[PDB]
Amino acid sequence: GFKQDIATLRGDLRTYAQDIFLAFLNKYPDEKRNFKNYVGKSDQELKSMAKFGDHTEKVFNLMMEVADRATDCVPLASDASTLVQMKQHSGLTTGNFEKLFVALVEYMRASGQSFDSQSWDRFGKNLVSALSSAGMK
Ligand code: HEM
Ligand SMILES: Cc1ccc(O)c(C)c1
Repeated sequence: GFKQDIATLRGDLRTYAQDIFLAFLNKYPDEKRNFKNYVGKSDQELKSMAKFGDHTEKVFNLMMEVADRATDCVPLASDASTLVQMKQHSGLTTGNFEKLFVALVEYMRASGQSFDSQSWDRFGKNLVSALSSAGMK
């Protein structure tokens, strides 16, 4: 289920983080309006860029902690308020998060592994709700 998937992802986190973020950017190319230094790069070139690997790993490190602190795929209000208040998220709306979790769920469905994709769909929907409640536009 969801808890085992956190452990699976954590066991190879930099590859999963990079591959899921690339699935997001490739499905939603307009989302590079928030990632201007990733324009004009293939996936293998992005994986060679220090902040791409570093920042994406740090994003997924925190995402896995928010998932681990959740109950039944519902994140803590304190985690939602952290993600709204972060200065690096000043430009963002809940639709940015919705698209990330659509891509993450599609990535899990396409894998041969027994990911609990429905739980990740719920977690994304519940994180978007918590972000909206905590004041993200
Ligand atoms: C649960 C989901 C998310 C988590 C846990 C998260 C967490 C983080 C963390 C930890 C950082 C700091 C990275 C660093 O400085 O090394 C960061 C920066 C950032 N996040 Fe988020 N984030 C999430 C979702 C999103 C989404 C959906 C977007 C936009 C589509 C986004 C856009 C950014 C941007 C633009 C930065 C700063 C630019 C950069 O670090 O390259 N984040 N995020
Ligand atoms: C959602 C997301 C994924 C990776 C990454 O580097 C940043 C900054 C955000």
